[PDB]
Amino acid sequence: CPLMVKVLDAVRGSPAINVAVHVFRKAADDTWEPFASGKTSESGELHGLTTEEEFVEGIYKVEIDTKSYWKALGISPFHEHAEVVFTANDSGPRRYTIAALLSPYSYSTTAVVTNP
Amino acid sequence: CPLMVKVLDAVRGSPAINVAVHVFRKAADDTWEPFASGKTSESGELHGLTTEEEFVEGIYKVEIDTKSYWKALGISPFHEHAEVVFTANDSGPRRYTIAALLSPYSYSTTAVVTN
Amino acid sequence: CPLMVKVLDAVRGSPAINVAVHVFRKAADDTWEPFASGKTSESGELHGLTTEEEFVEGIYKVEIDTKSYWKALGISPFHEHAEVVFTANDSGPRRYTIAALLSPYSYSTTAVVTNP
Amino acid sequence: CPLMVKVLDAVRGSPAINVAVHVFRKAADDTWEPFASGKTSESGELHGLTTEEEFVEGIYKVEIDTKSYWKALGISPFHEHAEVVFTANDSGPRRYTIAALLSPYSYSTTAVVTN
Ligand SMILES: O=c1c(O[C@@H]2O[C@H](CO)[C@H](O)[C@H](O)[C@H]2O)c(-c2ccc(O)c(O)c2)oc2cc(O)cc(O)c12
Repeated sequence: CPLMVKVLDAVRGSPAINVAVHVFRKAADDTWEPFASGKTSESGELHGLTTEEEFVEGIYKVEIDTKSYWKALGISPFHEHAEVVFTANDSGPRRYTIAALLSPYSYSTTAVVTNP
Repeated sequence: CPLMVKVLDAVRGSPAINVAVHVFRKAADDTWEPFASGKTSESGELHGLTTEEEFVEGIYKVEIDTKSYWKALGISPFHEHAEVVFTANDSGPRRYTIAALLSPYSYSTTAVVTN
Repeated sequence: CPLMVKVLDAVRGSPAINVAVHVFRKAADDTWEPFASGKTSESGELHGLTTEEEFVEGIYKVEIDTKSYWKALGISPFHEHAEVVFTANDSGPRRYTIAALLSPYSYSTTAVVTNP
Repeated sequence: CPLMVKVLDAVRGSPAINVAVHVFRKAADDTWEPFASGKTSESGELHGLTTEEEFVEGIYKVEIDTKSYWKALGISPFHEHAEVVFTANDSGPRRYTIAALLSPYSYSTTAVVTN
């Protein structure tokens, strides 16, 4: 898969399961066009968002619904979401893993980029 | 100062100086309206963004221009910017510090909410 | 594997390859006894450190040689190592993944604990 | 103050108050000799650990007693403590801030080295 998202919970030491993820691509007219969406699995992973053919050069936004995640565990968290915005495929096709580590008042995000 | 931003550089172990920071407030039509902005100081800090009077409950976005920071250092970065989006709530403490720790391919953001 | 270590580099957006890892177990006499060691793979992962039979209850120390990693990329980093110290298997056998995200002046560590 | 420690709690969005902190210096026999210690303040900070005079080049360990902090809050933690191990170098800036961001199953530590 050229785009994978992996979400972990820093409070429980576990994958963050059933987290909603929305991917957008910046259009010709400079607005955020829907691109792909899905929910993390029991492993905290979301695969199958796109293909190398559909995943062209552009600016992409990955929006992870962290607030719904925490509310369902009884936690009122600080952030509305974790958003990752990046230029993709500008030097040709790459594989991108977007990792997010969640706490109620903090998150970190990291990208692992590989060249197939 | 109800809203402060602090930016650190995890590569140099230093404040992140002269980083542009834009704050937006979400309007009734769900667009982002410019609210406040500035550049981080030599201490990596930005204060004086707003007043108790104007910082009412609502949804706010803090955009940190990380890509320009890394480009100035000659380091290829991943993100276009770091965005922090949150609801300001009068039930909680009165002072919000948005801290960001920057690396070229990773950032972390934490909220410290006191008084 | 009941104990796995995964090391990422936050400067390059890549696995941290060939990182030395040393695991110790706190002995009867309260010193750190060598337990296992290895080097991360091209995926930044170290598997095969131990077995469920050898990996008994105890206090374990995972020591990741981050300073040698950065020096070989031409970086003089802040830390000597990243050390993760934890009680394991106290409520029965678990699977532990110790993840470390490295920057020259910062690191984070996270544990993912699963119950087989 | 050449050495300061700052601890934040990522679950509550607050300073981590009354956290024990022990600093050690590595001796010639490669054992850790007690150097300085204290409890974090209401601001999550510990200053006055050492003086410019006594903080000479060497290898130092800062141990943060995270497990007692989480136990006091009724939250099951993973780590026994967070350890930060580093060489103090006179070629670099003169002020070391060791920052730690705590979650029950994760911590991050950053060094901010200034002046
Ligand atoms: O280092 C960190 C830090 O403290 C810094 O200490 C240095 C002194 O030299 C700086 O220059 C600067 O003054 C100050 O920001 C704070 C912080 C403390 C108190 C607050 O109220 C607050 O909102 C944030 O949060 C962090 C969060 C991370 O995820 C990673 C970090 O490394 C830090």
